[PDB]
Order: sequence, then C-alpha cells, then structure tokens
Amino acid sequence: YSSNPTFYLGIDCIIFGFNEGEISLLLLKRNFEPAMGEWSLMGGFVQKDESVDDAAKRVLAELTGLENVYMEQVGAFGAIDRDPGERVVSIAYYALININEYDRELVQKHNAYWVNINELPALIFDHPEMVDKAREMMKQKASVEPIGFNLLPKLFTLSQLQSLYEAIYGEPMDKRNFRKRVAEMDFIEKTDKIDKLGSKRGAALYKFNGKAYRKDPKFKL
Amino acid sequence: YSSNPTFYLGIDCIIFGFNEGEISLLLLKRNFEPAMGEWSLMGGFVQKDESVDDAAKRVLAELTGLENVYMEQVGAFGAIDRDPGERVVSIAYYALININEYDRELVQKHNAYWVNINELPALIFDHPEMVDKAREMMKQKASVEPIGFNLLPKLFTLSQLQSLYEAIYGEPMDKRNFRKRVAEMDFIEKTDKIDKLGSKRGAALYKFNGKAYRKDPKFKL
Repeated sequence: YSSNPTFYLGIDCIIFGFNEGEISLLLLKRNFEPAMGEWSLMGGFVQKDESVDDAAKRVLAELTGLENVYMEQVGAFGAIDRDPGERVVSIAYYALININEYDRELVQKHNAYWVNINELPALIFDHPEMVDKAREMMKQKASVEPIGFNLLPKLFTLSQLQSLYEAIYGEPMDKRNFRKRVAEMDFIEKTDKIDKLGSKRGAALYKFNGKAYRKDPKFKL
Repeated sequence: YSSNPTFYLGIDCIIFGFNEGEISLLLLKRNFEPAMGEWSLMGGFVQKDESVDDAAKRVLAELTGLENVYMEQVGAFGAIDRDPGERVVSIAYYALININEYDRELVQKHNAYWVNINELPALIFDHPEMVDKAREMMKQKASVEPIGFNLLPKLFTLSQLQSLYEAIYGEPMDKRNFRKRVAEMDFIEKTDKIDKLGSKRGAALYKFNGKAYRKDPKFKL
C-alpha cells in the first residue's frame, strides 16, 4: 500500500431535469478558480469520513438541497492532465431530479443555471466526455427500467411522459403505440385527477407506483 | 483542492475467459498480505505517471503479458472499510481475453488460477460485488456489441460461438434460430478452414472482421 501515491478524489454531478419538452442539465458558471467564468458540472471532493457514494450525495445536496435522489455512478475519469491544477481523479455521477423541487437559493449561491442538453456551452476539462457517457447510460437504462419517472412530478400526463421519452431519444414516437404500451403497464396507474394547464385546458394524470412495479418488474418503453 | 484529503487509488481486474462451455475468471490465491491465502481479483495501484486507464492496462499486462486487450471500466468502489488496511478507493475494470493466449509463467508467479464464474470461491473485500456488476455489464453489452469475439480465438466454430452465448446468459438457445441469425451477419464470415478436434471430428470455422462490422455496425445476438 505504502509505496504508492495518493490522489485528490473528485466528485462531479451530471444533473438531469425535464421541462416543457427538453432535457436540461444544471451547470455552474464558476464564481471561483480555476477556470473562472467558464461552465462546469457541480463538483466536490471525497472526504476521509465518507464513502464515494456518500460524497456524491453530499455534493448534490450542497447545490440542490435534495436527498434520496436517484443517482448512478458514471465512472472514474483519470487522465493525468484532465485538471491542469493538481492531479485529480474524478468520479462522475449522474442524477435524475424533479425540476420543480430543488432549492432555488442554493442554486443561486453556486451561480448555477439549467441549460438544454442539446445546446450546451463549452464545458471545462473532461466534463463534455462525462456528459456524453452519462447520456448514453441514461438512454440505455431508461429503455428497460422506470428511472425516467424521477424526472417527472408524482402526477404526470401521458403527453408529458411521451414528450420526456422523445427528448431522451431525440426521436418522435408514434402516439398510438405509445399510449397502448402504457395501458399494458399496471404500475402506471390512471388517477381521477387532472392537470390544469391554464383555465381552458386539462389532461388526465397518472402515477407510477414502485410497489406494483417491484412485484412485477417488467418495463419496456 | 488543498483542504481535501488524498487517497490510495486501487486497480482491480475482473479477467474473463471462455473454454469448453464455461466462463471463467482468472483469480489469485494471494501469496502476500493482507488476507493471505484468500482469493481475489488481480490488483494494483494507480501511479503518478499514468492515467487510470493506463494503470488498468499495466496491471493486466503484469499478470497476463497481454496488450491491446478489450477492457471496460466497471466502477469506483469506495466504501470506507472496503479494505481494512488503509483506505483504498479501487477502480474495477473487466477484461475479455483469449484463454489460449496469455503468459503462463506470469500467471504462475502470481499464483493465479482460472475458476468457473458460477463456482467461485469466497472473494475478499468487495470483490464479489465488483464481479457481480461486471457480469451484468458484460451481459448487457454482449447482446448489442460484438465484444464476445474477444473471448474466442480468431477462428471459431458456430458450435463454440453458441456455447459462448449460452454461458454468458445461463440459458440454452434454439440452435436453428441462432445459426440463421449468424448467417444474416456479413461480418461473421465463413472460411474454408476446419477445426480438427481430434482425428475423427471437424467443424467449419468462421471469423469476425471488424472492418465489415465498423462499416455497417448492426449486431444483435
């Protein structure tokens, strides 16, 4: 153990949200050094008293004030010169949150903004490569697991769910087949509530229950 | 950067091979401390002069003498007490090699043995959890990419290819549909060579060319 070097261990969060048709990431225009004024993911460092997963949770809560967040580890990024300051190996995670539900004041302190995932600014270091990989993993996984519902409020319309999925895959779906495919899922249940987008339009709301899903975990959408 | 701790950065390789129907891992019965006499993955440590990926390659070559090996990063394992000695965060990779082709002498020095992935001994620390995750990733990926061919010699029979796939999924396939599905792949080409398993039996040999695959990269098996 002792003849080997030690490394600063970074945490970087790719924070996904969904709103009005598009998938956005929560990014920081850095107040601080290095690369001041440039865009980046939310970052921190693993501490001696916490696991790497717990560091991810802390860093995310620091920005958002959110806990019990769906998170996935993306990977350990460890090119020698990835960060020009000192050597840092960073573990990237992605997170899927409800965009109506984070802590606005914390976001303001970090000087963070939501940006459309298809219209991102240049990001520092190897952050573009972290985003690319997290996207692929998320697309891969959201086609066989119900992880997408973390991006939606507890109650959602089918129009929104469809729109979510079109945004995830950058491709429009057949409305007919989609609606059917959802009706065949018992754990996506139709409620007797409606979304009132303005005085003159409504739409039926659904909810996902993970009890019904976990008793029969079949998902493909 | 400087107010944060630094960590020993481990490398752990899950080394997959394929032979006579079954998938095996190359494991070490440790000559050395800690946990002497117990079974583990092949490990090392990231050095100051190498990227994390390059450390993975080195550690694997140390045991096998192999280079240009198909490898995938599995993840950063960072529970505080994962390794009871000092704190180590370890990056697990998996590797897919041709079992006829490694360096026997290096394997002997490390006191490593091939073991059936379904009949593994107890492994130390969080190595079981690394193996579990690498298996899932490998199964997931080998169903949509031609990564399986790294586990086979350059020339293979369809009987072997089938057998490989049955072992990957722990499930027998329909011989008929399988054979057809392969005929529909131009990049799996039939040669005029035969495997001579003993004096009295042969079978037609095929090869994968990644040129033909990369020009039209469609794979599902």
